[PDB]
Amino acid sequence: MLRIIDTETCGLQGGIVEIASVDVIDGKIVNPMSHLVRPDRPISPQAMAIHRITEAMVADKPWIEDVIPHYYGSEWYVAHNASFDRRVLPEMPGEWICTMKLARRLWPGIKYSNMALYKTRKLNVQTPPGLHHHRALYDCYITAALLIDIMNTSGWTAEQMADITG
Amino acid sequence: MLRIIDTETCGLQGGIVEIASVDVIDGKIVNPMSHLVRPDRPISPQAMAIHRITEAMVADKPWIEDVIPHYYGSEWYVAHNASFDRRVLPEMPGEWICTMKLARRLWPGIKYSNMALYKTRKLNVQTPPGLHHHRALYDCYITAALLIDIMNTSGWTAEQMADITG
DNA sequence: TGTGGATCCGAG
DNA sequence: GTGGATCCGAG
Ligand code: NA
Ligand code: NA
Ligand code: NA
Ligand code: NA
Repeated sequence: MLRIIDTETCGLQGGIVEIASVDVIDGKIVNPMSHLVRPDRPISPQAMAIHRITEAMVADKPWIEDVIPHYYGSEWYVAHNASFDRRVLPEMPGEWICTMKLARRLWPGIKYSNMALYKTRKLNVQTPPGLHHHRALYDCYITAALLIDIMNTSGWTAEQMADITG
Repeated sequence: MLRIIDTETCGLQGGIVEIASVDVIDGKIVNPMSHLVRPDRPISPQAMAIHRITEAMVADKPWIEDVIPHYYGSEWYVAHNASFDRRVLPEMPGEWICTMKLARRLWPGIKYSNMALYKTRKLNVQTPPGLHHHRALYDCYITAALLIDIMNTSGWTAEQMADITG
């Protein structure tokens, strides 16, 4: 089982306003999870412009400390540009896999953003009703759909994608 | 006064075989100096392919230590990619202006070799009789013409230029 | 055959 | 506030 993690934040420096994962078993996506989170800092305007999550939405939510345990249960954590989420999240009990690094080894000379790959690779996932891009669970599905494409194409195991990831 | 310095070396790591310089005063090029130099090391064939200066040509020439002192006594020093000449030469007694950096700043999206600039700017200068690109005294005239044009176009001051260079 | 330096990229 | 990849100048 590979668990894709995505996160929304107050800015590039961190503070968590949302977290989500989907799990990947037998090349299928299952077991969606997502939580709005009460951050440790103001939500930057430039951040708010992106994910559209307001102070009002998170003010009654638990802290990242409180919420993270729900995401335990996985040897492997997959994140697009995993280095970000790795930094801004608290220490996870798995090992990491970055779908950005992998897509660059897999398909050199292309464009390497979550949404760029998804279009380029002409992919189609059953997306969650009612969330736009750069939300939380949405991008997980995009990233997962992209993880599947990547495994199918290369046949890479978990532990191979971990090592490549570095 | 601005002194344009150029150098032909044994390679990218150093080892002078030619120094040369010209001075810019009121947009005119004056006081040419040039010396074939005996390098502290073999002229790699890679470098020699460029400047076409043979071992024979420099066998009975002075060391760079007997010859640099002719080039001291200026407040400013101009070289194209100053950070090369600066590195391969003895500590020079002034302030440095790099025309490569000024060009990148003045004209973005362009190519930035001493000869690319010259052609792009369609500059015309009187180059010493029977020398050649990578001939030393030859590129000093080219770079002086570049400096001159940069100065016409930006109205930058010697001090402004150094600051830019960094 | 190396340096370095800029200069874009990814993540929000 | 930044770390990872490239590309480009000088001989
Ligand atoms: Na993300
Ligand atoms: Na996102
Ligand atoms: Na030079
Ligand atoms: Na030269």
